[PDB]
Amino acid sequence: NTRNFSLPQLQNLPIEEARIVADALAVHATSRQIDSAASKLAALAEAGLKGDRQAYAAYQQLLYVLSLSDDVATAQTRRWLARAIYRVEERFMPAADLSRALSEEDFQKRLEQEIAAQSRERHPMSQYVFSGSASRAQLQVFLRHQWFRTFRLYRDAADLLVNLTDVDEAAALARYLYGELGEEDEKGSHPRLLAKLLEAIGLEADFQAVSTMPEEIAYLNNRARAFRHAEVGWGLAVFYITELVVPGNHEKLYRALLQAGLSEDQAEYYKVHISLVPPRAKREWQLIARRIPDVQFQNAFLTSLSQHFRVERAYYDAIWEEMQS
Amino acid sequence: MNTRNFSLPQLQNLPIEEARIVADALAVHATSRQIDSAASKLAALAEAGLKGDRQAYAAYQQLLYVLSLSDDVATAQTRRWLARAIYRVEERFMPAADLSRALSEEDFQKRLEQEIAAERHPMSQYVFSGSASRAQLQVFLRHQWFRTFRLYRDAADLLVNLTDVDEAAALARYLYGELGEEDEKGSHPRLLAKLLEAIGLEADFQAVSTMPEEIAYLNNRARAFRHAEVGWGLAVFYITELVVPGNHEKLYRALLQAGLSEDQAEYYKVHISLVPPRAKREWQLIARRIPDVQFQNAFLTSLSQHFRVERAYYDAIWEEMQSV
Ligand SMILES: [Fe+2]
Ligand SMILES: [Fe+2]
Ligand SMILES: [K+]
Ligand SMILES: [K+]
Ligand SMILES: [Mg+2]
Repeated sequence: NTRNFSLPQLQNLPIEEARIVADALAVHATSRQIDSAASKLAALAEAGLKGDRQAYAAYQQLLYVLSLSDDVATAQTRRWLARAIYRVEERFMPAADLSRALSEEDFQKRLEQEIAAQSRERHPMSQYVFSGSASRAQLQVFLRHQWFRTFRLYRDAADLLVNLTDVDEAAALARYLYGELGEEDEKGSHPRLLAKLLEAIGLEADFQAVSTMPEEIAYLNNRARAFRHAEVGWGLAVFYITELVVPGNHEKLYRALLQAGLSEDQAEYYKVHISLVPPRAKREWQLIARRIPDVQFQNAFLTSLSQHFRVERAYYDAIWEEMQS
Repeated sequence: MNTRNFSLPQLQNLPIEEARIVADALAVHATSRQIDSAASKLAALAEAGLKGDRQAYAAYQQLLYVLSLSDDVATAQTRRWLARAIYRVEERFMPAADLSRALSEEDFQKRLEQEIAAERHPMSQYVFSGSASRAQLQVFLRHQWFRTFRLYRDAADLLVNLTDVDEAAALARYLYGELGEEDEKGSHPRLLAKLLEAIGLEADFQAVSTMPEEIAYLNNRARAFRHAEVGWGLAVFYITELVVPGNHEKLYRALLQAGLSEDQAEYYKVHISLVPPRAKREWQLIARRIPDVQFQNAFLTSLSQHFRVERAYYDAIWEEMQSV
């Protein structure tokens, strides 16, 4: 129950920057140790994003420990250090760079255009599991990685809730979280429903799971960054693409599981996501509609969307390679 | 406008040197020097105020109020960073529970009840008796607004620090109820706004308190709910929500006697539970942590400190109520 705590993960990293981060997380750490960690981390991320493959792997691993470890005693300082890395990352990302706000029509047109080109539904990994062609072993590979995406999604959504100062917008995210965490029954939380499916196909569902897939780490790192961003356009973009527009995959996966011999109860995880409302008829769309006139929101939202698609594609490509190797 | 509870406007209107240092540290481009300078000056100011300097006390509590409870999210992470520098000083001075070994679950539940027993406040007896004028009820409800209107945000900070999925689920159920279930017009802040309108008061979602004891109460409650040792936050959650049915039932009855309709007083009615606190699912948040002595000491320390700031606040409300 400390396997996903910061110190045990840092001690498994031979790099000197991991020792410096450990010092900044100590109980008696001062501003000197914390600032020293922040400077070394920023330099490491800079070197990796400029093309140093070793620095790149190291900074992504350290950002994963900083942003997603479960020892709350170190969380405030860990997120402080993560922001030093995020500032470097956002410098390197291609940016929307609009000078004036798109019209509401033009904004929605751009949104629709990008989703068509990049939807997770068109990826070989998705259609292959859609088609019913996956073996049980390949379904296990798919679902081991679905675990990492699902099991702490609600925590990222809670970070956006904390950043929504308007009481009615906070209410919208609380309704989302209530559904995600099982309404009146904790055993129906969507992490626990997925745990039930994993156990049905002979996998363990580890709530202290730590990924060793580089593309998965990058995906989870990005998702946490976006949902925590003080400019909520970043988090709303990932929330929109991953919750307001994905009831279609889960219907195709639910059907595929029932064909593979799974019961409706064991496949409940995908069933409970099947939905009927278009994205703009969802009450959460108002949070985006409200902000469309502000070009700063438009730039953050569109930049977030494109970066999400890039890391999602690399991740899904890597799962596919694992399924075919 | 509705951005006057942002941090920079408030700091600009505070004519003391520490306010300029803090404002410079909140800029997105602030350097480590600027942030560390503010943290040092705030910690020194808090220590002076805690040791009997009345001007420093008023100054640090006002700065902590701006840091911890302003609504501009652009500065929130650094604001909370600086707030912690003050919290570390405050907690040094607080009388602390000193259990050397953890109590049993049944012994711990009995011990926290003894803290509650240690209400009978003259204001509570006066209001519950039906003796208050509508002008006096206005005094009480003006301050109820400050306690209620952003309570959900403090509970959300506790949710963030509850790593177990089932414990997060319990707080999400609380937040769902607190924010109106399927209908945001029924969120508990908006239910209270309806009651305030009924009695003749405005309900301002950008309200800023000027009562020192109320500021101290809200500052403490945010600190406790945000603490990385969640014994602090679960202690105040136990008080502010799990064991308020009796108080809110008596207030509900008093407001009906004052001529409010059931609908107008819905805010209080929805808090009247049908079972005692141990029979609620939220109790498992506390029962699961009881074998941990650090949890127990933080929980008891937080209870006592919460009751100290609550009593000073209730005394000050009562003084205001008697003056009308
Ligand atoms: Fe879900
Ligand atoms: Fe409530
Ligand atoms: K910084
Ligand atoms: K925060
Ligand atoms: Mg009557």
